[PDB]
Amino acid sequence: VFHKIRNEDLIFNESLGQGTFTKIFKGVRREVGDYGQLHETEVLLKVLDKAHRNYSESFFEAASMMSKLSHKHLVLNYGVCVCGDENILVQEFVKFGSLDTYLKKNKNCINILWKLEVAKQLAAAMHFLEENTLIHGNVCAKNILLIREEDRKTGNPPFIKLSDPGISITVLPKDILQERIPWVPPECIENPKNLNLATDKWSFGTTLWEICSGGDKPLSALDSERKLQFYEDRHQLPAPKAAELANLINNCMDYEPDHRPSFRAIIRDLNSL
Ligand SMILES: O=C1CC(c2ccccc2)=Nc2c(-c3ccccc3)c(C(F)(F)F)nn21
Repeated sequence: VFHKIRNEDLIFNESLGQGTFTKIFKGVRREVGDYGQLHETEVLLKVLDKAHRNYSESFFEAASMMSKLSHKHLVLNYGVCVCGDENILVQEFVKFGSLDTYLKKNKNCINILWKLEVAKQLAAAMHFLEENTLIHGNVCAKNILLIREEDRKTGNPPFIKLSDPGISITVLPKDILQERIPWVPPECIENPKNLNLATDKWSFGTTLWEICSGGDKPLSALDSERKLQFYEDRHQLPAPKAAELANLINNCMDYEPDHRPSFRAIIRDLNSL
């Protein structure tokens, strides 16, 4: 599928952070757009670490999956650039960046109706993926991007998009999956081949907890061994102090995967608030 983009049409600018075996940059893509018009377009650039180029297949598959669907709550993929040892994904630049950092910076002016709207949008995206039997596999607030802020004065809601999952937990080292507790569900800790649609219901619950906790990271105080034992003892997350969504979080984070609710049922629960 992927449009091949020339290295010379890509400029790398500021470093924005990192993902698993990747570095993330803002950049600019020079392109011919619709009517033959030349454009300099802001792009989000993800670079697979040279030392991990043996994961390149899973790195690109994560984006290819998303790019074969179109949906207003999914980030657009523009193409790839493979410059010898560099494996580069080129994607839409989303103005206000990651939800997790946005929640922390603005936690004092984000109320329950803003959280509810964002949860509803995320659920709409996940229902779309579920209807298409497409597993995401890394739903978390870091991977949700805010394209538009709420505008009180015009009643405009915030608007979010979900980015691609990155390299799959089916191929990642077990130590990384343990650090990713409690977004990674207990059955995938047992066996990463247990990755299924029910995975995304668990992770959606962890992500709602983030949205409700002002950007805190659940269980961050626990090292990997205690995270593993958290699953062994079958604990649940503490209610967010803003507890309106606590019941939904706990229903999604069901240790029995087959009992986790459909995204249709999840949306019905959200709309009754
Ligand atoms: O489009 C954007 C825009 C963006 C951004 C960052 C800082 C200020 C304004 C926007 N930050 C990101 C990330 C990102 C995620 C985790 C750590 C660092 C950056 C992603 C990604 F695709 F990687 F999810 N897209 N994105």
